[PDB]
Amino acid sequence: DMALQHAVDLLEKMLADEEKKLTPLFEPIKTLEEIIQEGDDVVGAHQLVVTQIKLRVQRNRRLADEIIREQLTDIRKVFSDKFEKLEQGIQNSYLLLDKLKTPFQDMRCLFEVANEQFNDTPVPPQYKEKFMVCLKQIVQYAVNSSSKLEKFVMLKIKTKKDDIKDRVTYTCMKYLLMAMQGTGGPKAINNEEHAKLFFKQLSNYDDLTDANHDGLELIKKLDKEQKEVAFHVNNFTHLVTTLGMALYKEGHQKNDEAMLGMHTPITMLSDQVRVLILYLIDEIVHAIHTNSNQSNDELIDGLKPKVRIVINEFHATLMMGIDKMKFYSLNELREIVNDKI
Amino acid sequence: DMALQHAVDLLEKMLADEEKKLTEFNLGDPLFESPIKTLEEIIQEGDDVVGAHQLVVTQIKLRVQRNRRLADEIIREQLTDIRKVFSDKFEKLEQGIQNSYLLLDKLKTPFQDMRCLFEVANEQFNDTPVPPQYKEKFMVCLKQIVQYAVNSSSKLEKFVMLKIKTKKDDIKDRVTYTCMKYLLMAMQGTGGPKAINNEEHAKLFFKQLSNYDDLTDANHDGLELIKKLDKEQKEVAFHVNNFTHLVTTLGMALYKEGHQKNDEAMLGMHTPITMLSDQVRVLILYLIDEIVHAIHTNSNQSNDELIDGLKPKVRIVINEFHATLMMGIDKMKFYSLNELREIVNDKIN
Repeated sequence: DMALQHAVDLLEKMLADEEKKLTPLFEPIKTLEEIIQEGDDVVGAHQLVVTQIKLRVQRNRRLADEIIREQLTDIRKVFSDKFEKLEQGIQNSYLLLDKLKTPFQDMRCLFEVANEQFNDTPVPPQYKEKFMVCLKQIVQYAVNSSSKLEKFVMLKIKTKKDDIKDRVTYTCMKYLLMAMQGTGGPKAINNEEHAKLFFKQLSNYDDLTDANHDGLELIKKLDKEQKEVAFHVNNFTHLVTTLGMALYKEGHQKNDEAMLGMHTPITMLSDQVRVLILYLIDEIVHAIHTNSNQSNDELIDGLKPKVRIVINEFHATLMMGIDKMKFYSLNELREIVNDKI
Repeated sequence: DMALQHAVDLLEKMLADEEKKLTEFNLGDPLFESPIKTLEEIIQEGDDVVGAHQLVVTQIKLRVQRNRRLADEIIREQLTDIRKVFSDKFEKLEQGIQNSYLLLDKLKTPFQDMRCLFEVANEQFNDTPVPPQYKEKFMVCLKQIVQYAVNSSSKLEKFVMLKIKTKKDDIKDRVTYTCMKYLLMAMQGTGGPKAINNEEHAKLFFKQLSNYDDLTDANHDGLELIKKLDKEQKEVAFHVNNFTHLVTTLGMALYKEGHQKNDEAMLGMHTPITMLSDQVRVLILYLIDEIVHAIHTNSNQSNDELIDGLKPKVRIVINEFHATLMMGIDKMKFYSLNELREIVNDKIN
């Protein structure tokens, strides 16, 4: 199914986890100046402001909720899009990697390399036919002897497919977390604590006129807190979209990061293929002249061990997977085959 | 001085290593290098077949040597293209790191000498409602207990200043690395294989000159090889630009990766800093609350007795802030006043 599914799940879970963390039987907020005028008498003014305070803390709490809810949804949309986009890149890299393996599928690139190399190898026309016959069969052998290599390539391909799924899910989850800790806000609220503190010592005033002065001041800050809301949500709508842009960029290139990681094995092997051909043609041409005695079938059966040694050496070289490209010269291959027979 | 200097070093180093791989005798080489004619001109001069054979045989033997020389020279234009692209992209990334250094330093200034405790205290004092008879006692105990809390917090301040330097270093390492990763890519992409097609062909042609029954046949092959040596050579400028593209593509890909390992460290900073500056605020509110509770629970105790009473609690709170802060950058939470109260009563047993 979906490659990044683990991330889409965690996204839906963590949004679920936050959404429930969020929270009229009988018979109204008043502006500050509406509070003062109805407040003719100190006791009336006082009863008025104690409820207005207690009311505004309730509004301020529910409004805190209404911004988290809009944050939780903004996050779903931003993180889903980048999730969906990162998904296509992965799916696409899957195809690109597979497209990369086909030359070495049944090692058929050998026939093509052999083909192109034959035409440009000069051999005197009298001997050209023996040459063709021996080359076909020895290349054909090399094909059949080359599964150790082919499977190497397919696995280095499967590994890179997976290395992408893992690494992108990881960066997916990471930017999710980042976005998630930044949701909602702090636990201890200033005003709610000023309010709590007001009410804790409301009986220690002596002059109710003083309490009324404080309660009004607390009300003004409960109002300043509330219109300061539009500031707080867009400061976040921003933060989430940059985390979104940052999610994509890291993910979209952890992706291309495995594809650029594929270059040296493929190109190093495909050169090793070419050099093998150049070796065989050389050893075949050499054999036609250093020995007029042998039948061609004897030649072919004779190279078979030499072919196995190089292939087995190519496979050995790749398992080291030296981060630096190693290239073979015709003669390096020629001295490496002479020693291990 | 320069932040990415190690990368600028390695670039300066790797270009020289390749230039010297051209200066040094590449094994099977001429001890001495000691006049070239096109295919249509070579056959024309032939007149005599035996003369004609000596000419094309000498021409291939020469052209392969020209190709060796053209090979060394394409690397040289590539080496400069790499210096041009990468030294430039390096300095742009450097300009980028230096800007984030500034951003990160501006972030430390609130917690410098923990001056933010005084600022929050200022603003929280101004907004705490207190009955006027207690307003001076409150003020007095608040003034001193905040001043104590500042003095007791070098524990946080040095740490905070540390995590910030770490981010400065983290940025340098991650970008230095990204510079080096892309350096190698361009560095491996130079030149080509050890085994050259035409070069190996000439060798095979020459290895078989003694078996060419008819020299019109030897000449026909030798001429074909001449063609291949010329095809390789006419495609030379085409493949050097095939690199100039490849390298400028590597340049943009270098910039983008570096610039975002950078932007990423700055976003790794955004919330944690706000969470500490939050702990600062809560600590203030906690003290204010504790002072107010204390003012009403005991009328006998002096101001100094009250303040001295709070001193241990402030230490407990800061030390709890610091403990959490060492836990890790993303494990930072938000504190509530009551959480602080249970973190303090339990730890007096």
